[PDB]
Amino acid sequence: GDQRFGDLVFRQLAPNVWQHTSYLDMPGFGAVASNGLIVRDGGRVLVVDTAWTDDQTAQILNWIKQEINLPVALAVVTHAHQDKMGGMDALHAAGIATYANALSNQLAPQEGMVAAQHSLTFAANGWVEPATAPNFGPLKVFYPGPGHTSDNITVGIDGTDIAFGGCLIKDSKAKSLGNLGDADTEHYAASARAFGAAFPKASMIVMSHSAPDSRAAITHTARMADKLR
Ligand SMILES: [O-]
Ligand SMILES: [Zn+2]
Ligand SMILES: [Zn+2]
Repeated sequence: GDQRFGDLVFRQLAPNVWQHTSYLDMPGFGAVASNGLIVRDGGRVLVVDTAWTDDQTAQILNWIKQEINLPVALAVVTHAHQDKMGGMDALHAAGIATYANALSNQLAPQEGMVAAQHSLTFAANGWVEPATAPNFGPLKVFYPGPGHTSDNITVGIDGTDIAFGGCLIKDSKAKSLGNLGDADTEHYAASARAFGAAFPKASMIVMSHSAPDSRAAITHTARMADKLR
């Protein structure tokens, strides 16, 4: 069951995997939820995405201290929007090593974000170049192509049935793709399908702006994105 912890919500998804949820009251758009992940890998914790703010991200770290009580070895953030990178300073203040797509780090300042410390680069086929993601343990990072943004990346969790689509994927009941302000409308559908093809065994799809769903999230997202072309 959901655990309310201050203004955030935490939900266990699998034995070593939790979803974090934070909210930003965006005037004209309501209070928008954003989800990321927390993964225990043996004696350390790995984080996918910040919360919207530094204060909220510090609260994620407080929850981790309370409920897991192991060091956070690293965080990876999945593009240069506030829901994913807004809390970078809190991660740095805590001494956590941070990683993002090279392109996300390049875009960060202009998007009003602080860059991660380290840049991921990607092979032509989309898989992260392993030397740029040292000590990622079960996190398998994949660049599916431009979609929600040019820089969006995705993360599978080895040893689980879970893959994280970030803001690229919406659930199977969604009426729209959400914020397309920085989207690549021509390539979105193919990128959504490439995410699915990269993690073919994942039966639980986690995403930023919907609750976890089946792979119907991927097919429905791609089918909606077909209409953008
Ligand atoms: O976003
Ligand atoms: Zn975004
Ligand atoms: Zn988002």
